[PDB]
Amino acid sequence: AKKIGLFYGTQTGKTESVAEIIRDEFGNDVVTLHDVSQAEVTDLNDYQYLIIGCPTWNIGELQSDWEGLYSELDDVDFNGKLVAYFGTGDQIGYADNNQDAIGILEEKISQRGGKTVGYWSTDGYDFNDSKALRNGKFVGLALDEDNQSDLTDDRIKSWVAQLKSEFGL
Repeated sequence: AKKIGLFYGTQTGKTESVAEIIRDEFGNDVVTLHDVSQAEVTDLNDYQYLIIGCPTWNIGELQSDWEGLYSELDDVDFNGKLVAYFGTGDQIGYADNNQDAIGILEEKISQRGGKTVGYWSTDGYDFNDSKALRNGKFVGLALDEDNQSDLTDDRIKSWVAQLKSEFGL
């Protein structure tokens, strides 16, 4: 049943416990992160829903990839699963959306079998959800030294809505 997880291969960020926010966002309790790196990728292998941050840096049209040192969902033989990516931030990687016939599917999990989300295309938010779950409610703020600013406050609710959207609105 429902059991989304988040597996990455890089540090976190400058946020407290986003995993908590996203967790409270998803509504349910479905929150399986790779935090248990001490385990096997089989964990996510059991589930057909994971979240990624950024793609790896391995180019090649034939000969290039020699070997690696990690066990990410990208490795698992994922089949027709849902994969939610961080989304956008500040970059551009031209590539065929998806609807196109050219080349061999074999290349990545995303193309292997399933759907991948990342972009946000609002249209209608007249739903109003409320996943009453034991957690707590406490609003606040804090002036961060850094100058740069952060995204909206309903961002998590957005991205989350995005994942839940594609995943299974």
